[PDB]
Amino acid sequence: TALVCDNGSGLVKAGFAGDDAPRAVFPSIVGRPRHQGVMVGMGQKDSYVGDEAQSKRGILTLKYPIEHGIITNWDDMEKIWHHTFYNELRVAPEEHPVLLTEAPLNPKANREKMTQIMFETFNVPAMYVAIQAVLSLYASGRTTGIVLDAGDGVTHNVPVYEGYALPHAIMRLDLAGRDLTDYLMKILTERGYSFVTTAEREIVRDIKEKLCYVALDFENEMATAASSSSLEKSYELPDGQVITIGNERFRCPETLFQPSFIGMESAGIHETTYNGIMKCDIDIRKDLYANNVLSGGTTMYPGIGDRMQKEITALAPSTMKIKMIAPPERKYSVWIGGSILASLSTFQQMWISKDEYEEAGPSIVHRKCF
Amino acid sequence: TALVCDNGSGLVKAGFAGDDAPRAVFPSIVGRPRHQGVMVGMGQKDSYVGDEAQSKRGILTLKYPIEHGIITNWDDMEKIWHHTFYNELRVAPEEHPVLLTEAPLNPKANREKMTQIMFETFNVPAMYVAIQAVLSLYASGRTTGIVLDAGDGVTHNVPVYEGYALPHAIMRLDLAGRDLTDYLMKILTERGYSFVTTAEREIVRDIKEKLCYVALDFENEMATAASSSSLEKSYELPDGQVITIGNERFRCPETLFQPSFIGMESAGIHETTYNGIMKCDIDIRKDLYANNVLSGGTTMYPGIGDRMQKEITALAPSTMKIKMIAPPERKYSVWIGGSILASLSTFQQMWISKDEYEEAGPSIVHRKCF
Amino acid sequence: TALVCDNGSGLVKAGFAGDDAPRAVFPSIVGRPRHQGVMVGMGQKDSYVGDEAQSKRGILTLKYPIEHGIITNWDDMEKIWHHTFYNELRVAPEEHPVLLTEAPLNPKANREKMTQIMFETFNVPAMYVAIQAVLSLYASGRTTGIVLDAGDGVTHNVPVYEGYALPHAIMRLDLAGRDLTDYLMKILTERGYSFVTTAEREIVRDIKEKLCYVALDFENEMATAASSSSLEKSYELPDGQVITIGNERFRCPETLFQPSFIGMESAGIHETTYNGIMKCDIDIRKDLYANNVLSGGTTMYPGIGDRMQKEITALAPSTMKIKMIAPPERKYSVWIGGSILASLSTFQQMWISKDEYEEAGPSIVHRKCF
Amino acid sequence: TALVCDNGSGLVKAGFAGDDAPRAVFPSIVGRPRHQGVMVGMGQKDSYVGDEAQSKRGILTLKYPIEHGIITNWDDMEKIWHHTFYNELRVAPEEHPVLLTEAPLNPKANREKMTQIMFETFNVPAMYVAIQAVLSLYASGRTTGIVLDAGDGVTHNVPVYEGYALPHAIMRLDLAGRDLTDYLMKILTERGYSFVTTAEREIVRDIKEKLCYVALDFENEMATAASSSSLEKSYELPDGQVITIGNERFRCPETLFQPSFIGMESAGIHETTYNGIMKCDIDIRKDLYANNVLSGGTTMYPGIGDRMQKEITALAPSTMKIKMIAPPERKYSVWIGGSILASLSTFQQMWISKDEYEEAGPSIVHRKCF
Amino acid sequence: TALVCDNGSGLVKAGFAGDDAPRAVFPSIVGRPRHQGVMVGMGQKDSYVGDEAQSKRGILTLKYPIEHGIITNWDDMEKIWHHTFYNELRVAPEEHPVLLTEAPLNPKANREKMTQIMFETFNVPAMYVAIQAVLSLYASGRTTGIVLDAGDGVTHNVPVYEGYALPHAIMRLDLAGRDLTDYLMKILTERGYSFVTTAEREIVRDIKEKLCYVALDFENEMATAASSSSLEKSYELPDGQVITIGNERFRCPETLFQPSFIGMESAGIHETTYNGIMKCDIDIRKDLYANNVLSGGTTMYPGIGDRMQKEITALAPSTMKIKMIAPPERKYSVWIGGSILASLSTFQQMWISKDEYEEAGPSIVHRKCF
Ligand SMILES: Nc1ncnc2c1ncn2[C@@H]1O[C@H](COP(=O)(O)OP(=O)(O)O)[C@@H](O)[C@H]1O
Ligand SMILES: Nc1ncnc2c1ncn2[C@@H]1O[C@H](COP(=O)(O)OP(=O)(O)O)[C@@H](O)[C@H]1O
Ligand SMILES: Nc1ncnc2c1ncn2[C@@H]1O[C@H](COP(=O)(O)OP(=O)(O)O)[C@@H](O)[C@H]1O
Ligand SMILES: Nc1ncnc2c1ncn2[C@@H]1O[C@H](COP(=O)(O)OP(=O)(O)O)[C@@H](O)[C@H]1O
Ligand SMILES: Nc1ncnc2c1ncn2[C@@H]1O[C@H](COP(=O)(O)OP(=O)(O)O)[C@@H](O)[C@H]1O
Repeated sequence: TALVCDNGSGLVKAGFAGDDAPRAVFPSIVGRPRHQGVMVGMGQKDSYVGDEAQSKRGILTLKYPIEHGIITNWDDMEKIWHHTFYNELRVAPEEHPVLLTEAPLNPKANREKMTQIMFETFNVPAMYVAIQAVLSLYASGRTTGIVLDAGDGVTHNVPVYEGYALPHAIMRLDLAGRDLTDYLMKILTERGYSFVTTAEREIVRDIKEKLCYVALDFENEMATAASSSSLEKSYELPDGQVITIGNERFRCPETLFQPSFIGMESAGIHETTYNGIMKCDIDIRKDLYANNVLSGGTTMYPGIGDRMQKEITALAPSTMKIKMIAPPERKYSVWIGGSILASLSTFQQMWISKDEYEEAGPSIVHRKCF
Repeated sequence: TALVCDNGSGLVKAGFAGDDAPRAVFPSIVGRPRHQGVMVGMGQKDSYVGDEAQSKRGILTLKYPIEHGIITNWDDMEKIWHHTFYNELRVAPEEHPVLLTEAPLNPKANREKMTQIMFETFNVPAMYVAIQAVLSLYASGRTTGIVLDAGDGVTHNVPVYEGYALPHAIMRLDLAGRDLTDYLMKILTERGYSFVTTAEREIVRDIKEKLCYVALDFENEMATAASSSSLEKSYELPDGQVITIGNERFRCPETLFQPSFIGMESAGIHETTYNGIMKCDIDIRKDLYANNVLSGGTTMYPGIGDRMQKEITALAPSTMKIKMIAPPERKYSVWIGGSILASLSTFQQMWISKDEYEEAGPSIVHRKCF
Repeated sequence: TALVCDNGSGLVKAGFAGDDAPRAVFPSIVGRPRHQGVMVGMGQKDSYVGDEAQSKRGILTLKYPIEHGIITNWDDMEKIWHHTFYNELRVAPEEHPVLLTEAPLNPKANREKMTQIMFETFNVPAMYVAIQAVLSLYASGRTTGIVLDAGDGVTHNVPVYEGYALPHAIMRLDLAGRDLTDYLMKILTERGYSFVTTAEREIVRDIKEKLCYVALDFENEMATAASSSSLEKSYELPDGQVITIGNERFRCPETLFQPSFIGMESAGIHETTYNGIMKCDIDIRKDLYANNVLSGGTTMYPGIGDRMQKEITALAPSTMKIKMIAPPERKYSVWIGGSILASLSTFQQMWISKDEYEEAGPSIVHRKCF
Repeated sequence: TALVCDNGSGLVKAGFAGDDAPRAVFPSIVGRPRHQGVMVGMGQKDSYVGDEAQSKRGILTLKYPIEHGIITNWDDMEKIWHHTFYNELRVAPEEHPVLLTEAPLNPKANREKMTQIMFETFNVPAMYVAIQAVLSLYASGRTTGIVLDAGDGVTHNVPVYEGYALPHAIMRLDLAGRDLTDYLMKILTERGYSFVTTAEREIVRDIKEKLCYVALDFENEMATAASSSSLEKSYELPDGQVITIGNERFRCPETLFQPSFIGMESAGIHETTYNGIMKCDIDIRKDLYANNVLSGGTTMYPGIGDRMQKEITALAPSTMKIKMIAPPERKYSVWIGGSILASLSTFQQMWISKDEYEEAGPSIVHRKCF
Repeated sequence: TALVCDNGSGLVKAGFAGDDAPRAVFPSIVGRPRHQGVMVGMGQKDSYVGDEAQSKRGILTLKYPIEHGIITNWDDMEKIWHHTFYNELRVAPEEHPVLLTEAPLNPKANREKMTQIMFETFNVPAMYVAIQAVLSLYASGRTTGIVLDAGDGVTHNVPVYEGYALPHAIMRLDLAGRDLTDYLMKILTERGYSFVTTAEREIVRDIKEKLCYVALDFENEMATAASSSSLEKSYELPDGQVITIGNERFRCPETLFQPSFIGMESAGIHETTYNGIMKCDIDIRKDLYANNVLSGGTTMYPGIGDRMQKEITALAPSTMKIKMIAPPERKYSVWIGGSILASLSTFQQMWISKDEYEEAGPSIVHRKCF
């Protein structure tokens, strides 16, 4: 069988070919002990990875090896891959071909080094590099549609029509769930709650995950929040302290719609999708208007679909029918398509093998993968 | 039975001998993918033809194998014939005679290679090539008249009398529906609408089909258009943008009457018809004055008959009676006449059979066809 | 005297009649503050225009009011004109005639509104709208030639012969320096350099102007660039980081020769030039084959003339003599030739006066200018 | 001295009396610009005539003032005479007698208005119009012969014996070099080269002048041209494109001998000559059989004399001696012969002087000339 | 006139507008008796404040109501403002507008309650709250630069450029002089010097003020301290005991560069500044590299400027010209900028009026202040 290992910015999701649920979903963390070990009989390990690092975070310093989808340090990243293959899959890569995902429009050295690490360090029999939006489109059981995929680090619109993607219409924006978490950290100081280290960064991430939702409108929702207490909710910290939050419940995800909140110049995801489809040819825009496919955890907020449909309808011409595909299982959808892709017979000749590698050099991946 | 398959410049119209309507009418286009395919499956083809190519046209490049009645790309034309016989009519030509149509004054290699392809690639038992406008007149049940046939690529006047075609009088002008469409594409930029590549050319062709007409008097029509908005009309694109066109409706067809709009020196359709008549002998001119038979979709613009009647009447002698035959089904006359002409018993000896072809080479069609 | 003011897509170039070089050459930018001001002073303005906008770009959003030769933002364009007249040239327009240039086949409402603003907001004594390529041909001191004028937004070919333009042979393509800049941004992410903001677009534009060149051949040059680092050059960002670029030096302008790179379908500028020369009557092609006139900033790449001469010669017949006119000062050509228009006496009857405007409405610009 | 100004259908040949060559030999065309002029600083004229119009033809529409030996555009013809006198011969008209030429059986108003505008617009002291073929005979230095003269617009046979021309046997046919060129244009489309404008008509005339000849036997030459490529020849357009033409080299001339090619009911020029002899009395026929003299550029085709030998010999009685008189300079005959006649003393009693015109009106040329 | 009142974490500085030396500067201390008072007299007061409390610290317990810039105990700090208004400045609140300062990213209730108390308990005519870093930059007489302001409780980097702040680039750390003095306690225990109660906190603060300096590089300085007796210095305690300190001279402020010394995870102030500018736009970073402004008492150490510059040159790229602006009077820099703002004419329109408060509640001071 085959392995699908989505190395997202925040969460690594891994599984075998054909399965409907991932055998692995864990944060992409490398943790190192920031204080001095004093217990010899118990001892310590130089670095902790995955959920193991995620439980004892009170002592560790946490590093994301993936930042905005670009691999920044390869050492901790290969440690994360070693975890995935050995500890959690308990599998030997040498007898299983590996499928990897990646955000569109990324530096070539990135995929270069992933190929080199897979084939030399891990010696995979074959390996492929694919685009996350295409895999999400596969997961939707469709062939025509525009994928708006926003993970932890990257958001991107990729429109595909009758299976032909349009690279000139691909739009990429480096503003995603991690930057939302950072904005939540910056704004939670408004009510006197201070979080400065990565460990409490994870608390703020959990807060955004459990409490935040996307309002249908901004200004009237601001008025309602400033006029009543019905919108304030309470959350219990790991120490037992209780924090009540109000408008910042929805001001965090709305950064996806007004990047100006975090000082970015580009427009929101609605406007980015609109431009990414306007760059498309006339005859297909219709089919794209009714096939807005969403993927990644950043679009799991309650009511995001209704807000974004309202926005597009406002910018769209009145006659058109805008229909948004928001599957309940979309935060695994990018992974899910990989499971289908690895199970497709007509893809079995698309793997990049060791044989072609050793003759074509590392630059092979760019004349066999889009 | 027999097959009648008008390979017009823009639309292929095909059917069986004897019917009152062609079984399949579809645009003569060949589309090839212009982008890179990312969905791996079993539905993508190297090239798409016919209406199926017309529907996905946003993502294909469209080539017309027929230009000004001259067949330019033989491979694609062969593909279009394969589509017509095997998919639309679902017939095996090897057991059916075929009637083909051709514009007058054409390169001899064109019909020689048509004959070669029919006799070798498709193994047609016998095939005839007929002048299109002669067939259109046979449709109207006459033996006398001047046929002014304007298809998509070529316009031509042939005056005939008692079944005797007069070779010294045929007038051929390479100014027809495609050039009108291109002129509309050039002049639509006046109102800010841009249509640059092959996909939207079909859209402009559709606007020309649904909204254009020929003015009775051009200058007063400009006065009306620049004085009020009663002639401005709105059309919706596939993407919902609503375009308003004013004079643009009638400036496109008048290119048939003032070729100088597109830079052509040859005179208009009316004067071309008048010259095609005045090149004839005198004692028959009268019968041609009252039997102006029009055909081809380029002649379905509302008011073409009345305007061209005014023009010829102006050029004609005063005591002469000018009458024009404008069948509501004229854009199919070229086909329907063939359905008649292929059914006449007096034809059954006019077919060019295989046996004579194998002994006379490609040159036989020159000494057995007008 | 008379004022000539080329409103190019990227750079506005202005001066008085007779001078051999534009007095004011500055980019066409309106910049607005994207951040909230905290130092309460008297120097902060709602919008900055020209070089003063260029310098402060790190804190402003830059908009071009001109896109692809069609003006989309009217008010900021009025502001840019306010800069040109009052600050750069320091001139009162009320008593100097103004010469304005425009790309061919532009929406008629565009020059309609330019004329309206000139005759109402600035009340110019008179103004003429000339076609840019004609003025550039003036600069060459000729009367016959095919001008390929490519600025920041528009690439257009005009053939003229003994000074008569052939309107049916005009060719226009909305792909120019701006689109090359955008492509350069899209492909600089290949090496890990990310440029997303409007100010950073300007930096990529400077990169393009400094380190890009046109390759004589493309495949062999790719082989060379992938074989050695001799083509890789270094450049410093305004913040001092050093970037090394290899093949991306010559992949950026090759879009002018393979628009399929950027997703457009229309052919490259060499094939567009060939089609433009082909649409003309036969007896003149020879003269145009040896009078290929280049203008605009888009054609200052080293070696563009040699490559495009190679291309035309490959398409052109063997006997024909291909000669290219690439003056060193061609960037200002459209300007300097206009200076001749204003200084040539037999033209002071071609101005559109206020007096005839007040009676003929804003439509007068149409029947006195090509 | 006197002026000989042969106003042929296509080529005007003018000069002084007594010279052996015409000083001015230029095409009789008027060209008008068919496009809009944009070069304000170049010396455009309303119309170009003569070789200057010949050069700029690629941008001009060409009108021939003379069709079939009859001036249809009189204003253009006065323009052509103005160029002849003031620009080519650079001679003051009022102080020089002028000798004009005319084909027989030409409508009387033609010569009437010729004389009128010579005596009123140009104030010529005296002129003379003569039958062109009579002057052609005078060139040959004979008093006997049947002159066949075929110019650009008219072919005609006149028999003259001892200086007595016999009007009742004079034959005229309106089939000449112009219709030859038109038929050449019609038949060049068989190989796929299309010439439609007046400019390309001139190119086709040049191909006619360079590559056509008269075949001794038609069907033998058809067999030779259909069996081998020995007869094909290649010609180069002003653009550098190359045509290859085979049998069309000898089909274009022979419509002289088989007018049914272009649909004329009249017999060939050989049969017309034989009829012109046969309508003559018996006693003189022999002298005309051996004295068939040719003139006019339409008779410059190689092999015309031998072919006329063969055909007339086939028609004429066997015991009669037949002889072609084809001087190498016969295409100047109509001019040079006049130079002799205008210098003969016996002429200066036969000029139509101004004085007798002022009393006899335009009709004087009728009773003082043949 | 207007009052400028900086409530720093450790030192309160209050004065009038326009002055150059603070009329009042004193520790923000509230002291309460900790023992039983046995003498019956008129001098024993419930609670002591400011300098006079700093004198009686022996029998007092001291409380800072400002901890990390956020106000905790409102009653004692209200007493503090009362003492500043009445005993220090000897003025009445009701007839003098007041300007207050606040660290960036500070909770909502802090400044709402500050404005509340000012406008109701003290009845100030008008109040304003501004950002300390901005006023410190005002002190430098500049309009562009990144301020690093480190007081007793809060350090923060705020980059601004031509009066426009970049809120996404503001960096705040709760590590300042108070934490430094606590660290100095924690490390003085090695040499047997013990300081536990709040009274000796002032002693150790005086020690830190009088003795510590920033080493150019930490490690060679540590080797020097462990190798020789050149550096240790003697301080005279209030009780007469003398202490000699060595490496603890430069270990105390090194915490600002390596917060891991006090268990914090964040990077040092050098890396904090470099990141804070890296968040800003590219086109501006160079300007900020030359305009590093240090302010507050925490950057008064000898040698801090050289070490900070050295570190930044290590992190910053090579060519950059890095300049640190360290005015000798920076301890009051944050104050004096207010003395400008309160006196600046353009600012007299920015105050929050009592009239506007009585309608908008506490929420007014937020939509008109940054
Ligand atoms: N219910 C939720 N609401 C809001 N955000 C969520 C939710 N679940 C996950 N996320 C965010 O989505 C981000 C991306 O996770 P995922 O969708 O797996 O893509 P990837 O891990 O590839 O970036 C996570 O960083 C997380 O913060
Ligand atoms: N209703 C209409 N009005 C105007 N033009 C039409 C109409 N219908 C068809 N046409 C044009 O006529 C052209 C030629 O079609 P047709 O008459 O069938 O001749 P052909 O044999 O070239 O297909 C088409 O390209 C189409 O653009
Ligand atoms: N030296 C150069 N090399 C390459 N490109 C250049 C150079 N100078 C200018 N350009 C490009 O040419 C574009 C247009 O230049 P210009 O001729 O001023 O056109 P416009 O008339 O639109 O102002 C600019 O956007 C710039 O990117
Ligand atoms: N060498 C030649 N071969 C074939 N045709 C010729 C040649 N020279 C001239 N002609 C044709 O003869 C025509 C008539 O020329 P010419 O004999 O001078 O009579 P005209 O007096 O009508 O000009 C010209 O139009 C030209 O096309
Ligand atoms: N010469 C000095 N050297 C080192 N630290 C100092 C010096 N002077 C003052 N400090 C420290 O600076 C801190 C902040 O004082 P100040 O600059 O007034 O800011 P604020 O009072 O606004 O917090 C004080 O707690 C003090 O410990």
